[PDB]
Amino acid sequence: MSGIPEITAYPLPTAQQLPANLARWSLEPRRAVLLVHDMQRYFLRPLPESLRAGLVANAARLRRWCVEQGVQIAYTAQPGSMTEEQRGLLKDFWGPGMRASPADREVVEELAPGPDDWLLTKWRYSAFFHSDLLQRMRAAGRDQLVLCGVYAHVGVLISTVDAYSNDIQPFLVADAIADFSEAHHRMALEYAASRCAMVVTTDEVLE
Amino acid sequence: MSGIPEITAYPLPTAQQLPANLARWSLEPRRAVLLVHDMQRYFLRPLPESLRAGLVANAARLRRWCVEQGVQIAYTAQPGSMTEEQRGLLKDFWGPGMRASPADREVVEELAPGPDDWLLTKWRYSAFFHSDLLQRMRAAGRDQLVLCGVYAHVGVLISTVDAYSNDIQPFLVADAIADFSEAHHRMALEYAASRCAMVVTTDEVLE
Ligand SMILES: CCCCCCCCO[C@@H]1O[C@H](CO)[C@@H](O)[C@H](O)[C@H]1O
Ligand SMILES: CCCCCCCCO[C@@H]1O[C@H](CO)[C@@H](O)[C@H](O)[C@H]1O
Repeated sequence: MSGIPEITAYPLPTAQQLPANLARWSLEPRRAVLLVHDMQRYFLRPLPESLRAGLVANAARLRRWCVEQGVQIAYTAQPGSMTEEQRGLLKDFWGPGMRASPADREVVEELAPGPDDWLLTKWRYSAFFHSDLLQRMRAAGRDQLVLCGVYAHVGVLISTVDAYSNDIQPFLVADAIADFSEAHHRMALEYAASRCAMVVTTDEVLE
Repeated sequence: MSGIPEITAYPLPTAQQLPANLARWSLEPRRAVLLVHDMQRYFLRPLPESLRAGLVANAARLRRWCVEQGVQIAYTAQPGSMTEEQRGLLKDFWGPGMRASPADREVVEELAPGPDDWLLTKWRYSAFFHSDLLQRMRAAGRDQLVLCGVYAHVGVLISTVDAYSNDIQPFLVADAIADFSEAHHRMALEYAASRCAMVVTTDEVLE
């Protein structure tokens, strides 16, 4: 039914474990949006508590810096109880998906959105898909995307590829994302570093 | 400059080597388009001849069946000599890219397009990106996509994800694609089989 496997605890990667970046982009707060990708109760429940805790603590530190620095915050979130037509081919790998109840669809309390933050409805793997994220970024004059959330190798990475494709420089925060296993996470980082993003740790972002 | 590594010969995967499909879609010619992805001279030149040969022979058998069966053929192809603005962030991983000369941009002779085949201009990793592929598929009443070409883990896979996202059932032809290494190819197949496609061999398609 969910498409989500049993997840074993693993350590988030450190600066020294990161693949080398081949790009040379530099994050400027005035240009940037922080995408908090799918940090909903339903997607964090499969994580072992040690991994959930590390994830959320980094994502929260990232979000406070962004706020201190003038970076636009944005949240993606699936609506829940998608109808059969709305769900489409997600059904075949992921089931009917989460319910539209607070217990599933709420952003976790530690990342609670504020009134200036963009709220995007999430339909498919990419945050840009059937959303107004791109149009909003253009209209705010922001052309850099900082990414955090879950799952690294699926929506996070596809959102990264879409931003890149739109000539928006992405910054993938390697210890403020989580995944199905350490090997999935690592492969997402390798792919990002050589095909669509700068990969950085939360500390590196905060400088 | 090109972003494309030195490529070592490897065998195309056989039916027995394929990851298990988790989906249960079945290809119907009347519903389908064959996407011949980026089978241009410039992208095939880095392949060792043994790998190029196997690739093109399967892609050609696939294309003849498709034609015999009523499947709509479509080709993506980069225009060549992209300007700096047109190239955008491709520059940072792939250089200025191919020239607009026949020696770079032509579809290889063994896959020569015919007058009924769709010709799409390729701008970014996905075939759907800044193209009319989706609109054309909708207008032809076709909701299945068969994919062949290069490179498996980059444009081919991202094109697959985009089709899937649009509720178009994809069919990734595992021995009619090629990649940077066997491990890249295999990982693309694993990703497709569990996240966005049916993975099949050319023989399996021809039945
Ligand atoms: C499903 C897709 C899986 C691919 C994961 C790895 C993607 C990035 O692969 C990278 O390829 C570069 C050559 O281009 C190599 O030099 C790098 O060492 C490797 O990390
Ligand atoms: C850069 C992205 C790299 C990821 C490559 C593998 C993607 C598919 O990974 C799959 O995950 C399933 C759990 O969901 C496992 O059961 C499978 O054995 C594994 O092949």
